[PDB]
Amino acid sequence: SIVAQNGRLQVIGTQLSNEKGEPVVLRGASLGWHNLWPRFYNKNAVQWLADDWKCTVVRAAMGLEIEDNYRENPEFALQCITPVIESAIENGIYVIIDFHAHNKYTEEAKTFFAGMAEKYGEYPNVIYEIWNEPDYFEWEEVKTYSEEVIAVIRAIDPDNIILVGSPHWDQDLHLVAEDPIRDVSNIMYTMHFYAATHEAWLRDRTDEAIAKGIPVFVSECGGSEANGDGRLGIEEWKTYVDWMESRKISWVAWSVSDKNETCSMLLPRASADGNWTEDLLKPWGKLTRNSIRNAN
Ligand SMILES: [Mg+2]
Repeated sequence: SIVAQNGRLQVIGTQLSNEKGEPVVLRGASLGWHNLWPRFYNKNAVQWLADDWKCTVVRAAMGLEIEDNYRENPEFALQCITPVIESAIENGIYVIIDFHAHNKYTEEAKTFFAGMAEKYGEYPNVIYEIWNEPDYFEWEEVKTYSEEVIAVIRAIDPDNIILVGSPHWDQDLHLVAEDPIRDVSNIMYTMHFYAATHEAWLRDRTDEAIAKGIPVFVSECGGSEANGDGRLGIEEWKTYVDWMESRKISWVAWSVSDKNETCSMLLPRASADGNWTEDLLKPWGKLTRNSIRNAN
C-alpha cells in the first residue's frame, strides 16, 4: 500500500514528499458533503475506491453548511467520517479530514480538529483540511483563522500535513504568495478548479505562487463547471491533469455522489458498498476512475 511505501508525509520546499524525502503525488477522489450523500461514508466504499479506482487518497467532506451539518448534528457527522478514516487506515491509504465550510467557524474548527488530532494524529494516513472553500473574505482573516487552528493542531499533532484554504474557493494563491503563514512546517495551500469554467489564468496564478515558495495541493477538482453541473470539459480536464502531473501536484476529484449533476460520479442505482460496474459510473465517474488508474 501507498502508506506502507511512503509512511509519514512531509513538505520540502514546495514538494509533498515521503519519509525518505522522495516526491509523492497523491491521486484520488472526494466523497461529497456527508450531509447530502451519507450512504457512501462506509468502509466498503473506501476499500472499493482503494482497490478498483486505485485511489491513494480519499477525502471526507464534513459539511458545515446545508441542513444536517456538523454544527446542527455533530454525532451524525462523526458517524459518517469515522468509518472512512478507519477504512483508509485499514486499506493503507491517505485520508483528508475536510472541514467542509464556506463561512468562518473558528471555535468549531479548533474543537473539532483538537479531537481529530488527539484520536488520529499518530497515524501517517491522516491529512487535515481546515477550511474547504472560504468565499468572500480577505486573505488576512483566513490567515488568522488558519494560524489559530494550526496552533491547536500542532500542539497535539506536530508532524501531519495541514491543508490551508484561501478566499474565492481556494483561487487567491497570489494573496497567499504575498503574505504566507510563517514559522510552520508541513502545511500546503489548497487550490480548487473545475475544468469547464476556470481557464488558463488559474494554472498560471498557481505556478506563480509555487515559484514564490507556496506549496500547492489540489484538495478538490473536477471536469464539470464550477457549480458542479453543466458541461463536462474533457479536453480541459486532460490539460489540468497533465499540468498537475508535470508539476507533481497532488489531486482529488469531486464527487463520489449520485445527484443529477455532472460532477456526481455515480448513478443512484449504485450500491453504497461499491462494486460499481461500468453502467453505474456516470461519464465523469468513468473519466475520474480512468484518470486515477492510469496515473497510479
Ligand atoms: Mg502526527
